[PDB]
Amino acid sequence: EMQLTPFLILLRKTLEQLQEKDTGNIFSEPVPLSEVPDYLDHIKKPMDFFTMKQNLEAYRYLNFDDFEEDFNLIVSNCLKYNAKDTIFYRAAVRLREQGGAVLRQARRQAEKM
Ligand SMILES: CCc1nnc2cc(C)c3ccc(OC)cc3n12
Repeated sequence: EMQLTPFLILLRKTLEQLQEKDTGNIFSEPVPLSEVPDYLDHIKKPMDFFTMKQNLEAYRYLNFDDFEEDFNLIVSNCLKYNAKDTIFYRAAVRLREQGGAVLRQARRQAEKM
């Protein structure tokens, strides 16, 4: 029950804030299927920040949950595919942790709309 333009402005800002937490840029683009030939074997829906940006601008995120769901996919896919003693796994835990406050604050603002 809100206006489209301010909401998308809020999602854009939120997405940039989330991306800022990924300092190694390991989640910026789709996992390279050419480099990881077995990836799709147990990852049913790959996700990444570039794809999220495309979805946002394609008006595919019209509520906060659908945005947050794809962010959570970035994290959960990474935890699933990689062993716990890897940099990738711990980077996903860190993103989940730091992304948490970013999402909570952004949703607060959305609920004012
Ligand atoms: C989030 C990126 C990712 N998640 N799991 C893996 C596993 C692998 C193997 C992987 C390899 C290269 C790479 O460049 C971004 C990302 C990779 N990766």
